[PDB]
Formats: sequence, structure tokens, C-alpha cells
Amino acid sequence: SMSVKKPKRDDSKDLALCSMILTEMETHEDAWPFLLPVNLKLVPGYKKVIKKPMDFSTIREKLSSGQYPNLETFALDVRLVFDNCETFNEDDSDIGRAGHNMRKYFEKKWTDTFK
Repeated sequence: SMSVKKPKRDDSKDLALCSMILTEMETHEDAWPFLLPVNLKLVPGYKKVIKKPMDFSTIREKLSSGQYPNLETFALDVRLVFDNCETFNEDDSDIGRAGHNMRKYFEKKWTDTFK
């Protein structure tokens, strides 16, 4: 509350660490569905069904240009990429499997880096 602060967690390496995690996701072999925005002219249903499209390149731009206020807002966008995938793709599809694999990969790196 006013003049009463919890001890200061060092957040000064978070930008760099999130960049590193993002790099590891960009270079995973199953990142291909997620590297670029879905082409909303060429994929029927995508625009209407997926209210908040997200992809790795868009996340990379936001990170590089100070559009994440903190590491939680970063993790929200990465989870959004995998939540969207689950919404639009059957679990038993190559894309659907890719998404489950990537989410598992992300969450481990996130826990190990910050928890």
C-alpha cells in the first residue's frame, strides 16, 4: 500500500531472457505453423473465429519495440498463439500436435528461467 512496498525483484534481465526463449521457440522444428501471421484472405473462418490472432514474428516485433510492459504480458501473447491453435485445429492433426508440443516446450523454459 502507500509507502509500504514488497522487496524489489530484479527484473533487469527479463527482456534478454524473453528474447532468448523466443529464439529457442522460433528455431524449434515444429514452430512452422506459428512463425508468421495466418493469411486471413486465404484461410476460411480464421478472421471470424479467432478474435485475437498472434504469431512468433508479431511477438518478436512487440518485444523489440517496447510494447511488453512486463514478462507476464509477454507470456500471455505466447500462450495466445497456442490457445488459438487449439481453437482452430484438431488435436490429431499435424498443426494441432505442433501446438501441444510447443506449449509444453515453452512452459518448461518459462519455469526453469523464472520460477
